[PDB]
Amino acid sequence: GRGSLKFPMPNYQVALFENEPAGTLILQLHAHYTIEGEEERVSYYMEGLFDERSRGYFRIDSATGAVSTDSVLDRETKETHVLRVKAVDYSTPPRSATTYITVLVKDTNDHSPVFEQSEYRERVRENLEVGYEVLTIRASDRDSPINANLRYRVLGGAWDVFQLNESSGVVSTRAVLDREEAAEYQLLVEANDQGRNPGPLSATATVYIEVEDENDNYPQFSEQNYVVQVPEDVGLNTAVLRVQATDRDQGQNAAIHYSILSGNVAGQFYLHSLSGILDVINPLDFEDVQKYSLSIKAQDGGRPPLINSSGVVSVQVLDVNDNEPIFVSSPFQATVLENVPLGYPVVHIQAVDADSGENARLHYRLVDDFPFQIHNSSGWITVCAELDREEVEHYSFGVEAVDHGSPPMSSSTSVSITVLDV
Ligand SMILES: [Ca+2]
Ligand SMILES: [Ca+2]
Ligand SMILES: [Ca+2]
Ligand SMILES: [Ca+2]
Ligand SMILES: [Ca+2]
Ligand SMILES: [Ca+2]
Ligand SMILES: [Ca+2]
Ligand SMILES: [Ca+2]
Ligand code: NA
Repeated sequence: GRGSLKFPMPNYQVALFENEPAGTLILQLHAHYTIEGEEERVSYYMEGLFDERSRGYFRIDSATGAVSTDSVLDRETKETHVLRVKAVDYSTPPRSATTYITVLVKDTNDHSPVFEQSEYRERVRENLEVGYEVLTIRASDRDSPINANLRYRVLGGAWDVFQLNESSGVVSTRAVLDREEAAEYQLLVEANDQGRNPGPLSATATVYIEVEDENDNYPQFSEQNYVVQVPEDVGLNTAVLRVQATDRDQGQNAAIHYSILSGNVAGQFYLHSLSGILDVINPLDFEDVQKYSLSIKAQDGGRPPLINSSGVVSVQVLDVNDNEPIFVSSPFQATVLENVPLGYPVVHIQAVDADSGENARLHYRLVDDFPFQIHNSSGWITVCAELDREEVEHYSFGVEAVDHGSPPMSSSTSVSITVLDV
């Protein structure tokens, strides 16, 4: 051609996306002589205005002003390249037109949010007031602010239980907690870009909330009233019952120790404070006391320990043949007339067993032509065939009394009956 070789414009401000498949055309540049050339013979060329490696990411067609990516771009890597392109002429006074491209890469939500911590290992205490700030999640997206407008939702789990601020990302109790109800908690959160450019992006974290204990459950006694039965005859330091209670709480808040409040005056029972184990530790006697009932007290090991002093062990002693029958008056004296009729009461044999049941009930018997008989129950000795002094003046036999007892203890004594004149 002829005249000054130029470009329409000394400089251009194109702008493309972040990921744009290699070879993405950008600008068509055309040099133009002032006086239209018959034989315009024009080479284009290009460089990176600053650093050689920013050149390496574009190309031109030396032939036309074709300007395309030599590789997919990425904003986070470089947010702007700046290129300088020159046209060249084979004229004997060789001609150059000189121009500048400002490329500006745009974001494409290529990155997804990233949690500062892959999973959260956290812990709340129970009977803690509503809306208690438990914990706060953070994530981060290396993307333009519109592909990093983070919004945290509880994807699943406890959602009923705890609350998440969609923006703040702050876990908060939605009701008073209760460990005894609810040991541990699992909830799976989600951080979302609210991404625009291709769409949104997200990644999730598991948050493990462990509920921490508080002495809030009293220890309940296993049986309401623990009924129990001892032979008076029981051997010493012998076990009788294993009182037990349980505390729904955990750690030392469930640790229990037992102890007597009442009824074990005059020893005769010891409570092993950790066993819960009741041992007669001294002789029992049914004839002294037939029955205990002794209140028992179960205690936590908490900061404020709790207490259940509504413990009851109603004990019942059982009789044994330790006592032997024993008479009103061991010397038994009688004076029967001879003319008294048949089946006539002479004397009343009376004995007594301290023992209680059949260990008390007495069968009488006699220990020697004998003119007397004895009632086995009443202990009355009546007459049987008449007699006169001349053949028999005076009688001296015995009488023997017995328990209806397991080993039947018995005792006997003697009776005197002087027959008398009409
Ligand atoms: Ca991006
Ligand atoms: Ca993003
Ligand atoms: Ca509780
Ligand atoms: Ca508790
Ligand atoms: Ca407790
Ligand atoms: Ca006794
Ligand atoms: Ca007895
Ligand atoms: Ca007896
Ligand atoms: Na990218």
